[PDB]
Amino acid sequence: AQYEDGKQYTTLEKPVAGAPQVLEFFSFFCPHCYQFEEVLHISDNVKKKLPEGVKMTKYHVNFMGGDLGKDLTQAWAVAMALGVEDKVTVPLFEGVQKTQTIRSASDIRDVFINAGIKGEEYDAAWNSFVVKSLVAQQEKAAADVQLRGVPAMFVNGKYQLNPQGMDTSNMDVFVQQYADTVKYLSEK
Repeated sequence: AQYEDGKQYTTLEKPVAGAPQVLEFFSFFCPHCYQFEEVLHISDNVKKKLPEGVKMTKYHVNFMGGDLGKDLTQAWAVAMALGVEDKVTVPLFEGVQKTQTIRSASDIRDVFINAGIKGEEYDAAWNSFVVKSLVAQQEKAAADVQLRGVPAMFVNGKYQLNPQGMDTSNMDVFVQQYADTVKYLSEK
């Protein structure tokens, strides 16, 4: 077949009931994630090919970068609660991997301030139970799939993308193969 289990994707032994349709995991410490966001724009090209009625979810993980890793998962909860993902993703990636100006929670906070979220608004979010539950959701979803590596994408809680088995000679071709694979899996 043209799409083979074990080739462009793998099947979960232990399928995850009720999971989001397209579920993506990343870390601001993760170098392929930087690439996926800044150079390849994976999330975006997947969206552009997904059917109608299919929502896309993206979660941060704790297992990279120790304490800062966890702060970042809480900051991403804040970003999701306020709907400001599109305004903080690039500066968080660049602050962590390019400029190395993010070394503490206060430095994470600065990124939001500079992006125009009000201090007051950020700190209230940071400390809110709605954000605590959003952190729990991120952790649970990673836990439900035994996640030890990022970037990762799961379709309908049963299929996991396998980019290792795709040509990387041309970046554009890679992205389309990736998005086309998500679409195929979505229709499965």
